[PDB]
Amino acid sequence: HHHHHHGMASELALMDTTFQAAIDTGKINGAVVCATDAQGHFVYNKATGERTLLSGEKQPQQLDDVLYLASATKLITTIAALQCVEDGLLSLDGDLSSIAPELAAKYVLTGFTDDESPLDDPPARPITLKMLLTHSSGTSYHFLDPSIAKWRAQYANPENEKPRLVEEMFTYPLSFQPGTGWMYGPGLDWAGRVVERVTGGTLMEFMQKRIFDPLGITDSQFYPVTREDLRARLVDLNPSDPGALGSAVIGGGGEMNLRGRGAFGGHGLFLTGLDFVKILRSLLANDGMLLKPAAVDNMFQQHLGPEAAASHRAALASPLGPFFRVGTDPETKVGYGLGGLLTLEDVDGWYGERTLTWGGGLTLTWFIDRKNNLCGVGAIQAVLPVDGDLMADLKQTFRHDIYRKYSAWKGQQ
Repeated sequence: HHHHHHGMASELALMDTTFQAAIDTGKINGAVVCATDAQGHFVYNKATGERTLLSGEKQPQQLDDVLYLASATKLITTIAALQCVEDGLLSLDGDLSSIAPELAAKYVLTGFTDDESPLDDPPARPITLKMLLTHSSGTSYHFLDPSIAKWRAQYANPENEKPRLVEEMFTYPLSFQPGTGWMYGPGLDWAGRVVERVTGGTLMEFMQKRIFDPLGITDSQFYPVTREDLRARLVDLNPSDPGALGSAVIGGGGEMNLRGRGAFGGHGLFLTGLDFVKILRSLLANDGMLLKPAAVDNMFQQHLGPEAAASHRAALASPLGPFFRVGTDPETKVGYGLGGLLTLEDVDGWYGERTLTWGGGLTLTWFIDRKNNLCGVGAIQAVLPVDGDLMADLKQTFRHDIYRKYSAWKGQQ
């Protein structure tokens, strides 16, 4: 709830020392860190701490433990969407009304009566794939726009507790006119549905052939993880999370996963840290394993138009700015690319200009720094209750100490 952009995590903290202290404090159980340059010259992979099985037996944390990505799924969904643009099944600016009529049918909630009933406005334009990937569609998580939260409570969910698909779950109005604003929301759950529809298969099938197979990734699954071989390595299948919901990653407040069915491109993927960094690296290298190099290039551009960008930058200064800033400085010029936050200026001895970065829940964070030839992912395996402020510091420790280790390694050849 506070900006942890600069302080002792930024300037002093070392992962080895800080994580280990967090373990013995009993506030985390371990961590998985994976970083690499484009060629695999510099490579840092460290699993620290312990995991607990459902039986209660303990094991040392390990680099191939299966982790809950939570919102780090959004990057992988973004790729699958861009892979459909390559094939010409979609386009970034086309009208999606045909494929996803539910989004065309959405009105823009403008406010409420004193009768407490919604005032709406029809969409000035169709909602596009690009607006889905840049959180400028107008679709917001209800916990980030009170209006949508109010509307969602009034039109109470009848408690017909049946697992719902993406379209059956994010039924709310838009928070602003398509293209004209920015707010974090289910834009990539919608995108993953669009992928399923235009391709005529499940999201997991598509991702498995177009992302995981090219990279040699076999140990992936969306929630719920039914493969017994993966469940044996699931970090979050343990006595504190006997349902493997990802409670420790999302922290308090509830779970993205609980009452859905089908894949959720916004938050649903499980994956090892080792396999996730392969994806980060294929994009750092721009090696044409997932996309053609121009398409990857297009991911590292500011994609919010003037109206959206001001809304983004206003949101970054809102009381929820800390969440949206991913550790960057409140004075660092940023935009939004296809896949995460985009640094627009350079930061000396940290993120290069046009670094893409996002995270998962409160405990996972990733970056791609093409200018400085570094990418990485750090995933804290917390213990409940998850301490949000401490997690920000632990993530900061990763985000800077990995650059520190990079500089040291470069001064050694």
